[PDB]
Amino acid sequence: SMNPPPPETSNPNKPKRQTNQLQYLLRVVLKTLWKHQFAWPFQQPVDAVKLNLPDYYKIIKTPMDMGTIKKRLENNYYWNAQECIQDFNTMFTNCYIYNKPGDDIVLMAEALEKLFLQKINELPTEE
Repeated sequence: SMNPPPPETSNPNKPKRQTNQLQYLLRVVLKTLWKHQFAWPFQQPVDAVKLNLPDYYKIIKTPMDMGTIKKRLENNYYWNAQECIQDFNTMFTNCYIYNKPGDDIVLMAEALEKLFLQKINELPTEE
């Protein structure tokens, strides 16, 4: 396949532990971005086979998408909020390094990233 196996979304050997920031990342950040009208290209891994993108996974070193992030948050996969914020940043970076700067998809990514960054600016303190 041109497509890699999707990222792992659950960790069978980690304790269940919430934090205020992880709660915020699921209930405010992911929830807001997921329902946005421009979410759909980002709700699942890029299907390079179906879209016929033979170079996508040659260019992108670290696949990431909001479907994966959502499942990770729901499964308490992350030990800390910074891991989750990292995944969001990776997802945006992938879009911006692969897609042509004039492409609709980049516009969609920018709208979502603006919202993401606004919410991160209101991230609760880790206490």
